[PDB]
Amino acid sequence: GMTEYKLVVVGACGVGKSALTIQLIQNHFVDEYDPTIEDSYRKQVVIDGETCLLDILDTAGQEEYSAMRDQYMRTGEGFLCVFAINNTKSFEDIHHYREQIKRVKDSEDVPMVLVGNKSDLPSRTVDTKQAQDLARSYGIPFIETSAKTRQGVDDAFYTLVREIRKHKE
Ligand SMILES: *CCC(=O)N1C[C@H](C)N(c2nc(OC[C@@]34CCCN3C[C@H](F)C4)nc3c(F)c(-c4ccc(F)c5sc(N)c(C#N)c45)c(C(F)(F)F)cc23)C[C@H]1C
Ligand SMILES: Nc1nc2c(ncn2[C@@H]2O[C@H](COP(=O)(O)OP(=O)(O)NP(=O)(O)O)[C@@H](O)[C@H]2O)c(=O)[nH]1
Ligand SMILES: [Mg+2]
Repeated sequence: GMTEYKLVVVGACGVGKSALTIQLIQNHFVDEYDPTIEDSYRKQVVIDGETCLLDILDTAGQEEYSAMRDQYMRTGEGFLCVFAINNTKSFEDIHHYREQIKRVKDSEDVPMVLVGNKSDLPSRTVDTKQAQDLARSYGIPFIETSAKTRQGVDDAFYTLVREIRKHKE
């Protein structure tokens, strides 16, 4: 029946992986409180007229390169690669996350979206243009989000579903 899309949210500590997921799942953002675990969350959404189910893994915990961890990530059909626009190191780590995705999926062509989060903040250190140019050289979409104001959140996840759909055809 209803198509399920397995999405994986990856990126450095503190960029807003959990805050983005919770906005989508529970429509809220509390400045003071944040998830502390890795977990996956299911939500039925309508995207371009298609009722579907998103199964979203919000990654956390420890970096680890075991066969078990690799195989878990390999079930992801699409990946949000998140950095924070006020955190240059988190932007510099994006190439590494992409490379691990391509390694476990064993493919040059994995549905992926680059997400620049915390667009509400004024202390910007990553120009929008530099992130656009990076996404263009990878050949993937780039979306600026604010998990605090919810700006661009649906766009990020829905765009990733659209990349998965193109891949399955
Ligand atoms: C904030 C929570 C936290 O402490 N985490 C640990 C680290 C930050 N996580 C994480 N880190 C990296 O790289 C970190 C770093 C710095 C030390 C050396 N190392 C390499 C670069 F220098 C950057 N990489 C992560 C991942 F690659 C992945 C991951 C993503 C996709 C994928 F297919 C696979 S397969 C596989 N095994 C791993 C791993 N590990 C990945 C992940 C993720 F959680 F699995 F997605 C985390 C990485 C983030 C969090 C957990
Ligand atoms: N202003 C602002 N703050 C944000 C935004 N998204 C997340 N934050 C803040 O940034 C911090 C980290 O958020 P969180 O969602 O825990 O990030 P994470 O990537 O899941 N961290 P971890 O990797 O440790 O699980 C929190 O204080 C959160 O309130 C955003 O769009 N705007
Ligand atoms: Mg988190």
